[PDB]
This record gives sequence, structure tokens and C-alpha cells, in this order.
Amino acid sequence: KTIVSMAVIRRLPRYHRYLEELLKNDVKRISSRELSEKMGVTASQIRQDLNNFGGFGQQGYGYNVEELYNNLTKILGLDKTYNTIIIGAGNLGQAIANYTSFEKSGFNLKGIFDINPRLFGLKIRDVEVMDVETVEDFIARNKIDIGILCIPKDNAQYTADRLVRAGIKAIWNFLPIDLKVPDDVILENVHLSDSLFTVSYRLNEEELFKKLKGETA
Amino acid sequence: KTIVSMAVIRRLPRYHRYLEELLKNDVKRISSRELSEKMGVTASQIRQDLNNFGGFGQQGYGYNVEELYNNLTKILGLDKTYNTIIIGAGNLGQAIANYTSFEKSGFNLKGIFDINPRLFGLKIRDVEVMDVETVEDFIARNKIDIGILCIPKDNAQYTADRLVRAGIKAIWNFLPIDLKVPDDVILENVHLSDSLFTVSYRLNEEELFKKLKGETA
DNA sequence: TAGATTGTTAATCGATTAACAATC
DNA sequence: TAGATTGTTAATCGATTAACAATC
Ligand SMILES: NC(=O)c1ccc[n+]([C@@H]2O[C@H](COP(=O)([O-])OP(=O)([O-])OC[C@H]3O[C@@H](n4cnc5c(N)[nH+]cnc54)[C@H](O)[C@@H]3O)[C@@H](O)[C@H]2O)c1
Ligand SMILES: NC(=O)c1ccc[n+]([C@@H]2O[C@H](COP(=O)([O-])OP(=O)([O-])OC[C@H]3O[C@@H](n4cnc5c(N)[nH+]cnc54)[C@H](O)[C@@H]3O)[C@@H](O)[C@H]2O)c1
Repeated sequence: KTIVSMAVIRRLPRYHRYLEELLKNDVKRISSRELSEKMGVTASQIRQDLNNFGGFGQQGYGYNVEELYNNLTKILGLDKTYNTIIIGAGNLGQAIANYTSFEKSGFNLKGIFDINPRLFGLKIRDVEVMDVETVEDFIARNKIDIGILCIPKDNAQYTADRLVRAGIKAIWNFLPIDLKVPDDVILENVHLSDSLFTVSYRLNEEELFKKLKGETA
Repeated sequence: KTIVSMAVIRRLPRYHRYLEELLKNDVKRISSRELSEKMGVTASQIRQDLNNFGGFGQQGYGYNVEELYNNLTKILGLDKTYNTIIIGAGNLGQAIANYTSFEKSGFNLKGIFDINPRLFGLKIRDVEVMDVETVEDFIARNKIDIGILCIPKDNAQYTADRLVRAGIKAIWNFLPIDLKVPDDVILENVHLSDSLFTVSYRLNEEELFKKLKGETA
């Protein structure tokens, strides 16, 4: 359980995103008026959400883009730095390993790990792939903050444990399993496996209620 | 805006997943009682959610795993078939293209597209990479249901449009951009670029309110 | 200044939980 | 059958919206 309501927290990187578009375009200031306009949210929510972390607004003025942006940056914690590792140098593994946008925002890939020894030594974007046996130790030596999980779901909770045990601070989970972690570990589930299904679901939904509303009268 | 509340819809793939674990272990039946136990949700919510699509339950008995599972299948619309294409044969592109579990559940890769001709013809898991010029057409000839977007964000709304125009039914969106689609197009955003930030945010949150609760008294 | 727009509290809306009568 | 567990309605909780007095 976190201090701010999660519904809100999930909307923060979104503000961060739009605010930076405005900053990038030399727009000097914006009002929640115009922002909710632009983001298709309610002007209340915006003022509402923001006023969990204080007033960045100025009556009569609106919000100074540069100053609010720079503040969301600090709120999302992106003024700091995060050492990350990837477990599972697979397809997804490597695609995530190659992607560098994350770096810009503070997240530095320190290591990649796999069981399959063919891969040991292999270098992706200049981080070498290492035996996942040594992970528990490497985490401890290198103050690893986030572990990115891209190994097959099978018996993976075991590996998740070894991570937690070794003092990993949060896990980013790409497997289609709900993992079990301690209270002091942030688990972020992705679950494409699911997200996709809400699409197949939405596509069929409208016809699925002729299938069920043709069941009473 | 959809018939069932979204909050619910997003939990459906989750039930589906659990139910299938049970089915896999020959467990003949389960009660919302034991399920909310196993899933760490409230027994009401389960019964609650499910009774949007009818009573698969039996008083005194609970839920027949097999029959409930098979019904979630039908609800999530995983009893039909979906033609999918991928735009952008990059890292993520190919990673998603190579992943075959999606097929098992109804989703069939019919094509992959790129602008860079250096890829044209190249075959991934036996679909060959084609010029994204031809996509508008290929969508129409092959009744493509979902387009998976894995192109760089820059100017992508243009490409998005082309897809919509050609009558794609939904887009699965992996770019860190909010796209604009018509009412009759299902847009599913992924936004790893965000989800990750809720982790850096959570890591710094507890200290961020010492930084702000040391600001009044 | 005075018109504009925020911080913030109050009213509404939706989603979760709890309760219980119906029933297998 | 009778103990168990659902379908469903009612009570609670949380999140979104609306409103307005404070203030730049
Ligand atoms: N790839 C996708 O498009 C996609 C979509 C949804 C979910 N996933 C999940 O992503 C994870 C991997 O998918 P992928 O990268 O396409 O599969 P992959 O390419 O087979 O990756 C598996 C990698 O993990 C390695 N490995 C296996 N076990 C371990 C272990 N215990 N410790 C360290 N390394 C290990 C294995 O050698 C291989 O390199 C799986 O859990 C999928 O279920 C992937
Ligand atoms: N890879 C990740 O780890 C990751 C994480 C978060 C977001 N993303 C997003 O995923 C998308 C692609 O990432 P990636 O695949 O790693 O980059 P990539 O590996 O450079 O893939 C880009 C591919 O798309 C092709 N392309 C460019 N423009 C077009 C176009 N207009 N139509 C069709 N194809 C085009 C391009 O030639 C290349 O093959 C980008 O939108 C990223 O922002 C990726």
C-alpha cells in the first residue's frame, strides 16, 4: 500500500509525457483549463491529482510548464539513477536490453543473466551476459535496484526469490504469472498476455450480449 | 465506452489464467470462497464480476472449474480467431513476432511491415516482411483485425491513421504516445515507458514525503 | 486593480465489500 | 434433508467531478 492513491500514480508519467511536449515546443505556460482539453481529462482531476504533491499552479496564471515538468520529474523520481538488470537474455530479454530510451531517464542496465551457457560472455549493447547463478551475488555487489524478468514462466518464482533474497528493490515482471514478493519489494506486472485479451474481449463483447440478451425474453 | 465496467474486464484474463491452472491440475471444482483465497481478492468481487455474464455458479456447490473456464474463454472471445499484423520489424517487433503463445489463444500473425527496404522479403517465423506502403491494401484483402504497432513514435499518428483508414478493428500500441482513433476502433495502449516510472516513483515515494512533510512544521 | 485560474472542500458517481435470502 | 455457497441487493468506501472562495 502506497501513500498516494495508485489511480493517480499511474496518471503521473502521462502528465510528465505531455508536459515535456509542451516544454519541447517552447510553450511558456498552460492552465489546467487547456491541459485537460489537450489530454482529454477533466480539469479537476488535473488540479486534483497534482494537489497531492503541492501547488505548482499560480492563480490567474495556470502552471509554468518548465517548472511543473521539472517537478513531475522529481516526483516520478527520475532525477535519480537506477541500476537495473535483466534476467533472461531471450527475445524479449534482448529487445529490452537493446532499447536505450530508458537510459535517458535514469535507468542503467548493469547486467544480463541467463541459464543457457551458450550465451555466457555474449555482449549486448556492451553489457555482457552472465551465469544467472552468480546473480544473487552480483546484485549485492552492484547495488542493483530493479530486476527485469524475461525468463519462461515455469518455476520462475524460485528465481524471483533469489533476486529478492539478494536485496533487489523492485521487480519488473514480463511473465504471465503473479509472483510472490515481500512487502518491501515493488512488484510491477506487465502482462501482455492479458492486455491483448481485453482486445479480443472488446471485439467480441458487443455480440456477446446478443448471445446473452437472447437468453431471457 | 464499453458495456461492462473496464475495471472488471481487466480482471477477466486473470480469472482465466487461474482457472486454467486449476483445470490443469484436475481440480474438479472451486468456490469463490477458495478462489479469492488463492487469488488474494474478495470473494464478493469474484461472484460480483462473474455475475455480469450470468451464473456459472451452483448454490451449495461452487463453480465447476471446467465449465467456468470454458465460459471465460468464450467471454474473452478466445473461441474465435483474430488476424494480426505487426508494424515495425524492429527489436520489439520481431520479439513479439517470434512469440507463439499468442497463437494458441486465437491470434494469428498474417504479416509484418517495415519502411526500411533492407528488410523487405526477410522471413520471421515464416511470415515475410513487407513494405508498409502495401499495408493499407493488405489489411483490406486479408481482413486484418488487430495491428500491433512497434515503430518509432515520431510522426506515428500518420501510420496509425493509415491503419484505421484501411479498416483495422483495433490497434495494440507499444509506442509511448497517446494515439487518436475513431470511436469504432479499439486502442490498447501498453506504455512500458510509463509502467516503469511507477517503479522509480514507488522507490522514491516514501522518502519524497519526508522531503515534503519536512516543509510545513 | 480585475479577470483569470488555482487550491480545496463539498456533491456525485462508480466500484468494492458485506449481507442474506434463495436454493442446490 | 441440511450445511454450504451462490446470485443479488444493500451499505461502504474510494475516486472523479463540480463548485467557489482565495488570490495572483
Ligand atoms: N516475447 C514476447 O513477445 C512475450 C509476450 C508476453 C510474455 N512474454 C514472456 O517473456 C518471457 C520470455 O519470452 P521470450 O524472451 O520471447 O522467450 P525466450 O526468447 O525463450 O527467452 C527465454 C530466455 O530465458 C533463458 N532462461 C530460461 N530460464 C532461465 C532462468 N531460470 N534464469 C535465467 N535465464 C533463463 C533462456 O535461456 C532464454 O534465453 C516469457 O515468460 C514469456 O512468457 C514474452
Ligand atoms: N524495445 C523496447 O524495449 C521498447 C520499450 C518501450 C517502448 N518501445 C517502443 O517500441 C517501438 C520500437 O522499439 P524497437 O522495435 O526496440 O526499435 P527498433 O528496433 O528500431 O524498431 C523500429 C523498426 O520500425 C521500422 N519503422 C520505422 N518507421 C516505420 C514505419 N513508419 N512503418 C513501418 N515501420 C517503420 C524501422 O525500420 C525498424 O525496423 C518504439 O515505438 C519504442 O518507443 C520499445
